[PDB]
Amino acid sequence: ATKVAVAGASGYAGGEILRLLLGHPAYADGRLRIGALTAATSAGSTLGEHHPHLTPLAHRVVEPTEAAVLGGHDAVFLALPHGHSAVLAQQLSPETLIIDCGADFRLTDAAVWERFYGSSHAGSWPYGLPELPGARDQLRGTRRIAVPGCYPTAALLALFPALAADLIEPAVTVVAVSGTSGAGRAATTDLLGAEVIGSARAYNIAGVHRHTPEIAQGLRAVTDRDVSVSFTPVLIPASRGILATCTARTRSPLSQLRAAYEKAYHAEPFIYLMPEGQLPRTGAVIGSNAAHIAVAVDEDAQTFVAIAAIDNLVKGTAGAAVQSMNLALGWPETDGLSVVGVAP
Amino acid sequence: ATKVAVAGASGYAGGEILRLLLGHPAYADGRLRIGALTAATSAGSTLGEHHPHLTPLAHRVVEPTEAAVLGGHDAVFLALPHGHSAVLAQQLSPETLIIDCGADFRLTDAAVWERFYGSSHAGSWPYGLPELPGARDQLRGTRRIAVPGCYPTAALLALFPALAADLIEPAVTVVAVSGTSGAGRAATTDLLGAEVIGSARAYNIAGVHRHTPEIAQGLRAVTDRDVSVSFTPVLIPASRGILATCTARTRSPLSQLRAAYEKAYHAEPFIYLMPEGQLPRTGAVIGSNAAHIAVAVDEDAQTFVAIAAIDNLVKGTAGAAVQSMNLALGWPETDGLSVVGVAP
Amino acid sequence: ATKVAVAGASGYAGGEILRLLLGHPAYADGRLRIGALTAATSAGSTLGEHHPHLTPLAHRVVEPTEAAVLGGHDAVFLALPHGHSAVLAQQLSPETLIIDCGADFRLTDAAVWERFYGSSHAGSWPYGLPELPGARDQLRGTRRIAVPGCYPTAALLALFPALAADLIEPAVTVVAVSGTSGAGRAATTDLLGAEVIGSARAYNIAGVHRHTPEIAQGLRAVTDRDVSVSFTPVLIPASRGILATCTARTRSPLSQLRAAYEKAYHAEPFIYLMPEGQLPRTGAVIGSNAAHIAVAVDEDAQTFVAIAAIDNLVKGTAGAAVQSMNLALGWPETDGLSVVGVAP
Amino acid sequence: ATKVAVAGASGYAGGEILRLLLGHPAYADGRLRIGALTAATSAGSTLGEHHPHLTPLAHRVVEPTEAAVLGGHDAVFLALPHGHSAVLAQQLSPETLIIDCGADFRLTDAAVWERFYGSSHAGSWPYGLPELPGARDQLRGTRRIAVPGCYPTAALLALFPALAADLIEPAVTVVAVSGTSGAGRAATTDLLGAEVIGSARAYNIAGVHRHTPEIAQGLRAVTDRDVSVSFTPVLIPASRGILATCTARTRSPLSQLRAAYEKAYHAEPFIYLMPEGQLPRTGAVIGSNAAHIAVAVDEDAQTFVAIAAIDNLVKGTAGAAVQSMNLALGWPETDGLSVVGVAP
Ligand SMILES: O=C(O)C1c2ccccc2Oc2ccccc21
Ligand SMILES: O=C(O)C1c2ccccc2Oc2ccccc21
Ligand SMILES: O=C(O)C1c2ccccc2Oc2ccccc21
Ligand SMILES: O=C(O)C1c2ccccc2Oc2ccccc21
Repeated sequence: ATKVAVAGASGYAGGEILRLLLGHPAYADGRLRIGALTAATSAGSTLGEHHPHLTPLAHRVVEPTEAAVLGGHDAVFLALPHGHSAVLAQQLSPETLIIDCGADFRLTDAAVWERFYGSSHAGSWPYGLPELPGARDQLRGTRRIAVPGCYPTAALLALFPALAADLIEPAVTVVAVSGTSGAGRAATTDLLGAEVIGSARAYNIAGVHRHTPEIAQGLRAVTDRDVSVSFTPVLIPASRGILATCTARTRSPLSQLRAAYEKAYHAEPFIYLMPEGQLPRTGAVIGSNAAHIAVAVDEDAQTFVAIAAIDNLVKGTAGAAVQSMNLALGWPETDGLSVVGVAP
Repeated sequence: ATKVAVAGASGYAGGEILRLLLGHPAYADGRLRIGALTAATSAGSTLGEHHPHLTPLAHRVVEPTEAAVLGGHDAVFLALPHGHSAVLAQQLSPETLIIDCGADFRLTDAAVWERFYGSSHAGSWPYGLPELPGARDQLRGTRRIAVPGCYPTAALLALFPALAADLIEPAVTVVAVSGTSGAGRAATTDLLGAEVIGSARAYNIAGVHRHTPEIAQGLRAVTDRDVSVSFTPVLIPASRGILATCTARTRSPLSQLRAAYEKAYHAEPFIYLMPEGQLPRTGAVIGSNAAHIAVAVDEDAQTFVAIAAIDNLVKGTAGAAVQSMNLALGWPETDGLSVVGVAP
Repeated sequence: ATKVAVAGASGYAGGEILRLLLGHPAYADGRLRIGALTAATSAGSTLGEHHPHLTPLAHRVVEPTEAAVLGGHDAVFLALPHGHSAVLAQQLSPETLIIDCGADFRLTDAAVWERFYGSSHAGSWPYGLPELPGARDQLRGTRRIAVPGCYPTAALLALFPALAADLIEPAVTVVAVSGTSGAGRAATTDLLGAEVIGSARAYNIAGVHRHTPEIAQGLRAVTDRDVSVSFTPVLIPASRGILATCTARTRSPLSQLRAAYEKAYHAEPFIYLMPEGQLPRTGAVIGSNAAHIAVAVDEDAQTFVAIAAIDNLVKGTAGAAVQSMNLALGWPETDGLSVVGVAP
Repeated sequence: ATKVAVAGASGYAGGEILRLLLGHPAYADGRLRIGALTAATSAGSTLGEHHPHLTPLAHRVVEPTEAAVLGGHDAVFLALPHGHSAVLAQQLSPETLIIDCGADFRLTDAAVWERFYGSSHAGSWPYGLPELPGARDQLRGTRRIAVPGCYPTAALLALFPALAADLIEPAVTVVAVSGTSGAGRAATTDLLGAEVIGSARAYNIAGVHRHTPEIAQGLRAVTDRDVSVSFTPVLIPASRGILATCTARTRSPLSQLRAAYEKAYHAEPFIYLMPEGQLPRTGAVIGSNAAHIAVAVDEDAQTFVAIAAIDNLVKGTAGAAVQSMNLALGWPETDGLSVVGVAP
């Protein structure tokens, strides 16, 4: 049996991990058990006060996020996508399966880390994006998982097959729209409903967003050419969803680009290549662990266009974490993870 | 095995029935098969062109809605919440399980039917709201189910325990907000995104809405008093969800009303009574078959207040249909029906 | 000339007052001048950092909210709809025209005030709802204005003509949906976009909302019958707008009720009575100072239904303040206040 | 006095033209009169049945769109952004001021027109984007105006100063999010509220969108180089607003690019260059004729980034039409056109 703790249970990523665990077949047959649920504030409150959608766990008392509380759990989700978990991870029993939703163990270049995060690089753990070349093998039986960022998940799935096949130039452009749950649950004026509803805005533009080097790192793993990444995130008035529009120069026939996506994804159950003449929409993947992808060539502009839609909280965060957890535990990789969206 | 057809498969209710069937344990172990998917238009198209979220069924070819196509199935969902199924249903065998999402077999008073629907009364089938007193008995082993309207589902769950215990007056007021998927998929200018987004409006007010007599009928069934119903629906800029605010005069203490709701709902798997101090929200029930209910007493106004939140497409439509299906077939009532919402 | 200060300039009400002042004909011809803009935090920031829509004032430096900063202004808007301005108002020069967006000077019953607000009653100032009987005369040349709450504005406009004519019973029910800007700009988890989008919820139900006695007070001014108010507010995923559904028992002919609304509003430029067969929508009044009102009778339920739509930030807050300011200064009452909404 | 007709009055662009005319100073002092309001359907209905926000015109009777009805007016708005006005415009006098919101007279290359629109090229009229180099000269005293498309307006304001100064490469990438009112009022299933709310999707990708050659044409006019345009539009769940993210390779320093934008826009009343450290948002420009623009350089990616926010219905359509009208008639260009957004 695997007893699971969720640190940061009261945030959006933590609530979504718990939603997926409650629906997981190992929860139903007793193999997966939900233990301590912790938060940095509001210890002593009940979970229902934070996540009224999780009624089977409503009565659970939130505990402080402390190593002692997290002891005795075979797996610990560090559900702080915008936090720094290196210090807490060091405090846990090292045989624990530690699944970090944050960034501390994602990057593999210490100088890049220090430039973008302002601290000493902690190192890296197996990246929880099983569809990326070579990634699945590193996750089988791992006791450490670095969950990818939500935007890099969409951009890498959209772009890596074309670049791996050397069919596009290695200077890529990504403009990705995101619902606001990706910002997490910390209350700020700029994330208030009145501000977000009816409005769209780019933010952290022109290379300052910390997911820029994460996209570059994933792409550099499938090519030896010099990769550059122009990444612009755009907040839109939705709660969930990322639609990444990804471009690069190309002079390759569309059919050869489509063949590269076929080769990458034909046997990947969470990656859906759109039928000819269809394009992804985030509405179709909400609540699912799926990515819907379409590709095209703008011949006049000599530009490849790849569109990818994911649910930022599922395939971009908690679904990635659970998918990687399945691989870590030797369980069927698709367990608990639907490809069917909740639409409209 | 139970071979199931879905007529009206390309509409919202039909797509949500299919989502639930795809996740149903009887589909997973082969006891339930998804057969013919039909529509009144676009026969020959594929389901993926209508429901991109249902990728496991994307290649299914939509067939014409005809009694011949629907014969040879053990169960038939008539997934036309705004259609009139009487003529088609009369062509199907009494032994075929028919689950009608439309209104034709909901009402038990022919004169009321004629007044509000302007046609001859087709009859009455067991009402697919298993939590109503006596309803579960009528559904077990039925081959006929009339699924309730979405607004009546919310209003009846909010009000029937108080009224059945004679703890409120039988003159009730319901003001219910709803997302736009309740209107179905028929394109009209009043339901365009640009019109609906950022706007709220009441419609079909002051007793002309056809769900008014349906609420009255369900409430009359739990009391011996003349029931009157003031029902105002309000369209809001959401795709799913109904939040029903329901009021009635009372002279009874809150403690007695609370006890009546506990007694009615403590063992009901889909009905969640909010802990004291918490109130329902539609976000918490989206994608689930749950209803979240809270009750209160306005002492100064001598008024009972009951709030109910449901997903209009699940507990208000397709989830009720599948729940009643489970009962009709002798399967565990909760099969395929989660109480956990997809939030935020 | 009238030099105007706005205290609380960085909140939503303060930003909307400034929007209306910038468009006011007295600003254009030099008679109205915009002076100090203050806030409790962020003094030294520029206004553009808080209200990027107010580009003509973007460079203004926010000053601390202090009596000394507000001196030398002929009119001071206390744009703190959820604050308590009695202490600051006492510090201003008493000949100043003081326009309080908060509640401290709205209520006329000290015991009611203490019950709902937990403090000693400060008194009352002329209520800034000029269409209410007797209200306009108290605002002409006043140096004090208590701006109404947003929900009472909608409910009182919907209900007072029927009650004044004694055509409905004095026990009224109000269920009002509101966009989230009415909560103000203080960051809380429950007002975050991810939480608000796609969700609706009632709050402060069963008589605990402080606008309940404000509605009762306005209605008691048009009748000597004992008034009771059941008031339920519902948050919906819009930034602006209140749609109030208001009911009461009646046995009066609809035509007599319509005549009462005609008598009240035929000469009121901001009150639009819907043509027969039309119903209000908040989308149609956004950005305008208008209220759109329809009335009906549910004969089966013996219930009067009145629907009122306003923009909560204009007719429900800042437009009420500017309308009352015009009356205070002896300026045309409609100056700077459009009846045309910004739709879709 | 200038008697104005609006053909297509019942659509979104027509309603927004009428909103602006109602607030125009020439309407207030009688120099502009609103004459015939026409549509291709529902002649005989009243305007209030189409545009409930335009209550001062609610009683106007919609007339058939015919050259006879439109004659006898000094100015005619053809408010059909997706219509083809060539045949109707050829029936009107050269001395009548015609302002076409549609595309028929925008393009200057007949072969490009035939390729993208599949019809004979009707000709070219002065392009209604007064801020483009040389455009104001062409509009003064014209009797013919082709209003720009909404996406080209945003992309050209974002990009032309950099390209005209030869500070970026002439291969540009535009990814622009838009609210749904840009689609007009024609009811289709893909534009239903339930579909659009909570979803984002790219459409008409990889060079098939008809605004691609329009962007290319406007950019070609400021440079001597071959221009290529990769343009991806993305529909988001808002009613109004376009946020264009525009990129191009560059070797020029940020200081030089910033200076070029200051030089181009410092005296342009509707173009607001964001203070350093601020970025545009569509919420800040809704209901205004303003464009908010920020520029940046991604040094690692050697990429220039320009962000532009407009209201698609004002600066992208009806505001551009009225602005160009003012120029054609010799009225102050800013008459009736505020730069202040209606936010939140
Ligand atoms: O961009 C990010 O890294 C992340 C985010 C992700 C998706 C959408 C919005 C969003 O905003 C914030 C705000 C604070 C901290 C992190 C984020
Ligand atoms: O009210 C209804 O009966 C139903 C509906 C339900 C929820 C939300 C909107 C809505 O609108 C329409 C429109 C056409 C036909 C039926 C409906
Ligand atoms: O209800 C209110 O009095 C007011 C409010 C008005 C409209 C919409 C939401 C809303 O929520 C809050 C939250 C905090 C303080 C005041 C409010
Ligand atoms: O893209 C366009 O040309 C235009 C449009 C503009 C903004 C947003 C959506 C939108 O969709 C449609 C649909 C039909 C016809 C034109 C459009």
